[PDB]
Amino acid sequence: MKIAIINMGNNVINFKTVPSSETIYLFKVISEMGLNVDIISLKNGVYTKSFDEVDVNDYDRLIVVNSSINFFGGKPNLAILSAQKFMAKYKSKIYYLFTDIRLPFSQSWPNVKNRPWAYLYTEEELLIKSPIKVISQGINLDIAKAAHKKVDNVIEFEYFPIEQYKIHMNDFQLSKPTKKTLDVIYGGSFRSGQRESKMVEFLFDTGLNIEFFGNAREKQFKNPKYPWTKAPVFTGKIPMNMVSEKNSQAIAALIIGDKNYNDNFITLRVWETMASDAVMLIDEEFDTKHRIINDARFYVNNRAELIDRVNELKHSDVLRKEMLSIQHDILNKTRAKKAEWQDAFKKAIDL
Amino acid sequence: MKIAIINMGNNVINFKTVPSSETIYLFKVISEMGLNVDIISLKNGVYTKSFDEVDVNDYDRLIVVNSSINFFGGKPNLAILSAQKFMAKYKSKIYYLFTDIRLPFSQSWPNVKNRPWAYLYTEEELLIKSPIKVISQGINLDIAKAAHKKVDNVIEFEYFPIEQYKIHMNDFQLSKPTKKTLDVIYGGSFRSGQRESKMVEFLFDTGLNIEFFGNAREKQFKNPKYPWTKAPVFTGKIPMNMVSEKNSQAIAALIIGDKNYNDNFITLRVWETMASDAVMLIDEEFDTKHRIINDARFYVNNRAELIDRVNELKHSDVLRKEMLSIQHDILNKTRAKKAEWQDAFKKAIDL
DNA sequence: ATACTAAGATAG
DNA sequence: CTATCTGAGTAT
Repeated sequence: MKIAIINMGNNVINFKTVPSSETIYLFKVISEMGLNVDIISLKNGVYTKSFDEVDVNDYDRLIVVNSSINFFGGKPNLAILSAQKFMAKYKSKIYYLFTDIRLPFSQSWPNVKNRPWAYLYTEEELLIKSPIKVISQGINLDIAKAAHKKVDNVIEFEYFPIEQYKIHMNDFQLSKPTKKTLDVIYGGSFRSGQRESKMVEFLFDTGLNIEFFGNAREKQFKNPKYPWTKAPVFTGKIPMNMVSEKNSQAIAALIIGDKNYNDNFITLRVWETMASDAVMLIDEEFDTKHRIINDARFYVNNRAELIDRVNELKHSDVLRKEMLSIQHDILNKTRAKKAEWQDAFKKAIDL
Repeated sequence: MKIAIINMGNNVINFKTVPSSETIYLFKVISEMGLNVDIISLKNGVYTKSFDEVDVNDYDRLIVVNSSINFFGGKPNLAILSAQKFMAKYKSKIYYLFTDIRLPFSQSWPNVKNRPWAYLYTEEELLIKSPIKVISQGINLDIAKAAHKKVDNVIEFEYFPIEQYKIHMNDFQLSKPTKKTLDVIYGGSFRSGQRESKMVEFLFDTGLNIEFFGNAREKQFKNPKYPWTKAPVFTGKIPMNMVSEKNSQAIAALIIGDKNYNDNFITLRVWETMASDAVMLIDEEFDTKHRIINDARFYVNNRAELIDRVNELKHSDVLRKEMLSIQHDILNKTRAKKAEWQDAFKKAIDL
C-alpha cells in the first residue's frame, strides 16, 4: 500500500509557503496513520521525491492537493505542468483534496494549447483521463459539485474535515497560559471587497490594542467605501507551527467571515485559534448555527459587540479563563475522536 | 581616542568600487580632523587592517557604514559575516551611518540560522547586542526611526550631513570653465516604476542634446505608461570620481526626484554637480522647501520647465555664469564652515 | 579567471 | 504593498 501525495500547482519544499506546508503536514499526518506515503514534487528534497525519478504507477493511491491552474504572466509554471503530466500518466482513481472553493480540479491543456509556448506540450501529455473523486473540506457537497460542473471525469464527492490535521498531529500541544500584550489579534492577508469591509469593521478604530500579522500592509486599505482613521499594527508573517503561540499573546483572537467559507468550511485558523491561549471570538456570519462552539459569548456581529466583549474579557480574568476552558474542552472532545477521524480518511481514499 | 571604521557588507581595498571609496574617503576626512582612525576589513592593505588581526575592543569608537545583508547565490558573504562578528564582540555603543534609506541596520543571525551552512556560525558570534546610534544623513529622523523598527538595540538617532565629506576634503577644488559639448547631462542607473517615469520625463523627447552616463541602456525603458520617441544619448560608465569633471561637459547637470531622498537626504551627487562647471538644475520634488539653493531658477517641475530653462542658459552665456556663480558661492560658504561640520561630526560620535 | 553586486521575485 | 524568500548574474 504505497501512497503518493502531490500539490497540483505549487512547489513543495519547506514550511515557508501555505500550500507547501499544508502538503507536508498532510504527508506527516497520513504517515502517522501507519501508511507508507511519499510526496512527489519538482525535485528531491527533505520531504520530496522528484516527478522525474518515480513512476506514478508504483503507487496504489494518488492524492492531489488542490491548487490553481492559472499561469502567472502567461509563463510556464512547472509546478502545474509537471504535476499534471504526472497525473495524466496515472492509470487509476485520483483523490483530489478540495480545501479551497476557488480551486476545483481543472485541466490545464485548454489553458496551454493557446499559448505561445504550446509546442512544449501535447494534449496526450497533459490531459488527465483518470476518474477523480473529490474529498471536500466543505460539508456542503452541493457547492463542491457546482464548482466542478466544468469537469466530467469527477465521479465521486465526499465530505472529510481535512483541516483537522492540525489538531490530530502526534505532536499537538495546547497553548499554555501566556503573558498578554494585545487585546485582539488577527492573522491573515489583505483581500479587497467584502473582505476589506469586514477587516476595517473588526480591526480598525476599535480603541483597542490590535495586531494584524501576516501579509497585509496598512496601505492596502484605501477603498473610500470603508474609511478609517486608526489602523491596527501590522506585522510580518509567522511560521505555521507558531500561529497558536502568536495568537496566545492576545486576550482575544478573531475569526472573520468569508463568502467562501461561511457555514461550509471549518478552516485551519479556527483550530489554530481555538488551541491558543487567546479566547476565540467568531464573526457570526462565519458560523450562523454556532457549529463551532455552542455558546453565544464567543460570537460577535459588529464592531460594538467585539469592543464590548473584549473589554469584558480584559477586566474579568475569571470570565476569560472560563471561556478559555470551554473552548479547550470543545477542542479536546474533537481530538478524542482522532481514531474515528483516521478511519474516515482511510475510508475516503478507499482503504 | 582610537576610532575604528568598517563597512558592514562590502570589502574595502581601494577606490575601485563605490562602497570602498566611500569608506576610504570617510576615513580620510576623519583623519584630516586630526583623529586617530583605522579602517578594519577583510585583508590588510594601504588603507586597511584585517578583522582577524585586530581586537575590536581596543577602540573607543566603532563606526559602521550602512549596508545590506544579501547572501548572493545563497552562499556565505564574508564581508557581512566578518563585519558582524567584529561588531558582536564589541562591548560599547556602535555608530551606524545611515546614508541610504534602503540600508537600515539589520541582524544577520536570523538569516544565517536557517541556511544549510548555518553550522559554520553561532548566535553568540553573530548577534550584535551593543546599543546602536543611527547617525542619519537624512534630516527627517522619523523616516530613520521608521526604517529601524525591526531592530531593538537602536537607541539613538541624530542628523549629520555626511555626504559633505567630498567638499571638506583637503583635496577639493571647483571645476574650472569647461568647453560645452552637451546641453544636459545626468548620471546614474535605472530601477523601475516611477524611477523610469521621471528619467523619461526629464531626459526624453526634449530636443536638447542630452547625455546619460552610468549603468543604463536605452531599451531598458519599456513601460507604456511613460512613452517616448527620441531618447537621449547613453554613454555608459565613466571613472568613479570624475563626476564633476564629467558634468562640466554640459551646460546644465540634472538632479531628478526619488521617493527615498525627496526632502530628506542630500546626496553625494548634489555636491559633485554643484561643484561642476555645469549649472545644476533640480527636480522640485527632490527638494521642495528649497534647502539646496535659495533661488527658484535652479528648480524645475517637468519637461516643460526643463527645456525652457536650458534654452535660457543657451541663449544667455551671461545668465549661465550668474547662476553658475551662485551655486559656487553656496558651496564655498559651506566649505568655509568646515570646522562647524567637523565639530558637529565629533559631537555625533560622542567626542 | 577574478571580484563585485548597494537585491529581485514572490507571497496572499 | 512590502516583508519575506531565494540564491548568481554582471563588471573587470
